[PDB]
Amino acid sequence: VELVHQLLCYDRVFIIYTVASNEASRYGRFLCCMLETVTRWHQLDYENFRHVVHKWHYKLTKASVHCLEYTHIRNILIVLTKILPVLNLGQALERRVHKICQEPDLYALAMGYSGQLKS
Repeated sequence: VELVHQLLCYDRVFIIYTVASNEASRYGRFLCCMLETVTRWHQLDYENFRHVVHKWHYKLTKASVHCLEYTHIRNILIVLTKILPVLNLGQALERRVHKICQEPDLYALAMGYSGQLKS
């Protein structure tokens, strides 16, 4: 569908309340990660890079708001973000790992966060 369209809808998709509603949610998150990787691989270039950085910042803020609430969807989104996708991102990952260690399923989410931080 994105290839047929080839605009602003791929950036308009990048989603807190959209991801707020498990396994099919993980499939949709993997589809969103594949679409984001396809959009990233393929002053307009500087504005597109700034929009990609703003999308990453908004995704990090949405992940922080979902971790503040909601756990398994955040873990599936973390797995998809480790699949597809840095100093502020590293600080957000450290804060998420500290919140995961402050919390079972939280242990599996912390193991996935440690495996993502190892990359």
